[PDB]
Amino acid sequence: VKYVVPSFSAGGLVQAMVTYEGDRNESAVFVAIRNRLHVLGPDLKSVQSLATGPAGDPGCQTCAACGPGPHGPPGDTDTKVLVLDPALPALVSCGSSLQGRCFLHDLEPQGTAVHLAAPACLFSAHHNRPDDCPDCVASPLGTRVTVVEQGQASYFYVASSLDAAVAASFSPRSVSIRRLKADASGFAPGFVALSVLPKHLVSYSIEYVHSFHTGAFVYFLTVQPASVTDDPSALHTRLARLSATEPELGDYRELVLDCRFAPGQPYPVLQVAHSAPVGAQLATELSIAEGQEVLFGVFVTGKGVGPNSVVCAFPIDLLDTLIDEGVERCCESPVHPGLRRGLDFFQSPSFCPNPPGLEALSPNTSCRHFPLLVSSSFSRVDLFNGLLGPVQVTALYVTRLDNVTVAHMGTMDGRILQVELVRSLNYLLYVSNFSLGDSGQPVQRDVSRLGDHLLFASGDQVFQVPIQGPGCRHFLTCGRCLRAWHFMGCGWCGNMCGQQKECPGSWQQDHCP
Ligand SMILES: *[C@@H]1O[C@H](CO)[C@@H](O[C@@H]2O[C@H](CO)[C@@H](O[C@@H]3O[C@H](CO)[C@@H](O)[C@H](O[C@@H]4O[C@H](CO)[C@@H](O)[C@H](O)[C@@H]4O)[C@@H]3O)[C@H](O)[C@H]2NC(C)=O)[C@H](O)[C@H]1NC(C)=O
Repeated sequence: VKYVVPSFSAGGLVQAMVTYEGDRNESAVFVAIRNRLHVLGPDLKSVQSLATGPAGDPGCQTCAACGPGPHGPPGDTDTKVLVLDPALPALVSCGSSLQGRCFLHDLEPQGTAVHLAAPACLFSAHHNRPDDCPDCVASPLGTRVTVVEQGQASYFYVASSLDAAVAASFSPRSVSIRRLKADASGFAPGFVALSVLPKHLVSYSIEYVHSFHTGAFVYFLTVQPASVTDDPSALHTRLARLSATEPELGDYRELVLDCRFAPGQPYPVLQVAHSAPVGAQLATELSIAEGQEVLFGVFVTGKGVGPNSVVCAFPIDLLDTLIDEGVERCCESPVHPGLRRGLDFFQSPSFCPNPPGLEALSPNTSCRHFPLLVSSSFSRVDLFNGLLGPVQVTALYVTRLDNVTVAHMGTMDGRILQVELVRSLNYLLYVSNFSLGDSGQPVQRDVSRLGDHLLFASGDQVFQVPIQGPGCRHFLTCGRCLRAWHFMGCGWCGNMCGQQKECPGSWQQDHCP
């Protein structure tokens, strides 16, 4: 386990981290702690900082941008969302405080780094009501945001966990699609939204693990109760799919995802997820085409035999097909009976093809025009055949590198494992292990890329790790050098391990003296 020194100490537990790489070779890391946002340059040294709380503090620089104070309740600001809007380009931050409002921070050139212009408060006074708040975006219970450009407008696809206390007034809703106004004063009213019905808010809640935009859709991954009339600890994982091309939630779709250890045993609870295009080797094994986008998920049982963690692969094109087939099953032809529409937490029960709460489909109305849950689940089996054993995976980032696909897995004890993503039987193919300093705190869920390094947080620090694993020069004998994976371009120079270019006449990968 190669020791990795921290690159940045945040002064507090890192709540959120996202990166930016611009067109002009400018880049940045945005790192959020309670009450503070940090901007780092490409060398991961700080260029700027901003006070994001506490609310009703004169020193709160985001709060101050909402105009003459104060704004309440007073309280600490925990950062729930950090997202880039590349169209501007601008960072958007949204906090636990101040009704979940967001702030807009224009990116300005600063050498190879970036600096943020003074914050715009995305909350207009005369525009938000306790019963209707287009600018109430984030929930202290947690929020995922994906930004999609449609023509010359930026839309914010927002999922926010709810309960009764958060929804009472100025509620953020469950799923929404909000247009950011060009004058930076807020989001456009009239946005569309689904949320957990007040009657269900009492006992039913939804966690949002991940969100991403690929092809014509925005996808959210969720953990929630298997059923609305069921123990709120019988949890499972769902994929929610929304149109990325129209700002509408009529055809919102969910699909239950089922990963199992099957040498089988279900691992119903999603811990962390990442999607990425796969290399040719894994593509062949999954029967898809090289470079196809695959959604990878780390699952746990959520509570004897079996690994602590499994990793399942769900190719995006197959998920979309399963969903399309689910729609036809609900809405086509003669529908088979007893097929539920579902999403009872968002809408009234009904059976396909009827609209929520109804027993007939009227001729002026379309079955597909209402949200539905796909009737059968998508089941996959652990790519790693239980080989992660007792390891508790807390973070995941997948990178394609020619034919090879690598998983970079963060652990509960502060390690990174890099493993080739293949269907494994008897052993895992480790590229490299890292330790992140030696607090051994958990690796935080959210992993960012910067150039050819990945950034991971644990505790109050950010670390960088090479995507390709350690340089060839770290292999000190010929056998070791030649044991290195293909993709690294390591070859023995005679007394030295290097790339071809360091010993053009002797570089070889073939055998040892
Ligand atoms: C990166 O990180 C991984 C830590 O999770 C680590 O993986 C573990 O490595 C250890 C040491 O090799 C593995 O322990 C072996 O497991 C199998 C069990 O069948 C055995 O081959 C093996 O042989 C022996 O076990 C004997 C007991 O019968 C023991 O006395 C000997 O000492 C001998 O080791 C070990 O039991 C462990 O299973 C691996 N775990 C997992 C979850 O994969 C990697 O080594 C490390 N990789 C790199 C490239 O750095």
